[PDB]
Amino acid sequence: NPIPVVTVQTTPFDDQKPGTNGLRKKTTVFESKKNYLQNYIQSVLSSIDLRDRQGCTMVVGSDGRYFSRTAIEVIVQMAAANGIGRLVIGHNGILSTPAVSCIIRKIKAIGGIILTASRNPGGPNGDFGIKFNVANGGPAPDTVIDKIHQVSRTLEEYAICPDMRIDLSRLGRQDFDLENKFKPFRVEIVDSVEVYLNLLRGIFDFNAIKGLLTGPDQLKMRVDAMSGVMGPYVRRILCDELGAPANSAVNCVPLEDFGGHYPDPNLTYATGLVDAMKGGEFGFGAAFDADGDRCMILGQNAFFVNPSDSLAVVAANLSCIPYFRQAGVRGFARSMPTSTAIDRVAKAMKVAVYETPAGWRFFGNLMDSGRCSFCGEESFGMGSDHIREKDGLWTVLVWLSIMAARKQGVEDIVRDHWTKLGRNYFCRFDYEAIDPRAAFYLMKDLEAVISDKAFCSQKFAVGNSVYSVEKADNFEYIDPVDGTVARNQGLRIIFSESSRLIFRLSGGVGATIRIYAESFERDPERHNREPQVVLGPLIAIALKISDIHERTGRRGPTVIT
Ligand SMILES: [Ca+2]
Ligand code: NA
Repeated sequence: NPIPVVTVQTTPFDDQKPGTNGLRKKTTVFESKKNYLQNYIQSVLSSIDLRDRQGCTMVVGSDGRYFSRTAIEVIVQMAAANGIGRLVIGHNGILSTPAVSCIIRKIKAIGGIILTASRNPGGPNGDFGIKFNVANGGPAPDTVIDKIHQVSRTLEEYAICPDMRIDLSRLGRQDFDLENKFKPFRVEIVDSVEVYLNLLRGIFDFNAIKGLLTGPDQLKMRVDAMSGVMGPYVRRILCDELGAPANSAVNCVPLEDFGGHYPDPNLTYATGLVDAMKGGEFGFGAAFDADGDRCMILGQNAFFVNPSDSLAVVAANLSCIPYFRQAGVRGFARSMPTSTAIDRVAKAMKVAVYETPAGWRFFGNLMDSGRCSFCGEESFGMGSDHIREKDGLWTVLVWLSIMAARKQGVEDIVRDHWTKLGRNYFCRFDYEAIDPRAAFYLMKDLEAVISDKAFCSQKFAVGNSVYSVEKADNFEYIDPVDGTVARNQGLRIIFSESSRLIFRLSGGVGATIRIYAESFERDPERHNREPQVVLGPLIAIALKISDIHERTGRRGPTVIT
């Protein structure tokens, strides 16, 4: 009754370079470009050491987008033919990125494959992605990234078990006897929320949260899963377990196309939530991305909690959470483009702060060496060492726990925080799908100016606002664990007037330039100012000095947050 192992001849693709958040292509590429999915999967598998690959376990999940159930079928076939012993898969293929990280860590899997494009639309016309996480549970480190690219560039063949078929609909085991293999290749379809839920039980006070979402004084919340993966997570956790009304759950039926909407939590694409939070009926609002790792939070009347502020506010109030009461707090970390608001909190409560490059994987070594307990990014990301990924619902539960302890509302906390520590006005401009070449020459020409020998003695004037350059360079990071240096991680112009400008280049299939602007103000009276007025100038400096409009032929940013 054996299942044969078939080796297929193939020719390599040149574009299979995995980005900071996996390999993202239009669904057509994976679905029609022959041997494209197989080539990449085999590459991911070959990056695993040959010795360690035998009999090991991997976790597989998706956000439910179109082509996921087909990608998983190929994943189990190629996994079996490559010696993997067991695959843990989510019911119906549904497993959020935080849950995948939690499973990898619990059962001590060698890694996990996540089918998702995070903030990108899904469906036959939409996009598709493949993320690969390693043993510690976080995203693949740079070493693995290069290894995958190297293999993908030289792949001549791949192994697969085409005669293998799997049913995700019913939970349990599905043993397969492979040829020339004693132990049966196992496949475990597990509950999508159970293991992840039990992790949260040990972190938070579910009684405290349950009481806030219950009673005459109950909090009225609207949680928008955007028809992604987090639908069943909020329904089973927030509603069923924590007692929130059913109407609190919105767009919680995972759809292949996300109902035809973008799952990008922010003031631009989560308009469905902002409209309701503008009505004024709800005291708390939250939206998740497709895979459930990013999260936007809104107060009453659509009070926008800036993710950099969200990270600092939470840091300042971690005592409300049992997890950090017991284990304490060993350090904070933030990506470099994230505002220095957390730095304020840390210098106050005497805790270390690490300024890492953009990308959650750079948080792995800090947590694995006990140097960091809590971290986040301006990119709507936050998390702790309960796993090694950013966790959306963890952020909501964190905020609900701080609200039940403070006995206040969202805006009350944030403004109180501003009074005690000052406000870090912050915003980000995104220029998506711009010509990759122009984006490149824009960034090195700009670096050439930033790097000039006399640039630090330059002053920029917008009306009566003057910004004097203090230090500017191309960001560089030295890993404190292995001592490896990460370069070209974002240009920086630090002015000696409590302000920063950051320029970051990341990956039609074109480039994306993001411009971050930060300005700090001490006086609480000037904390009511409009961010557009505080940050308006800084951007004007950034636009003239970068000349991004003329260089890219764009008239405005694709997105503002
Ligand atoms: Ca994501
Ligand atoms: Na992502």
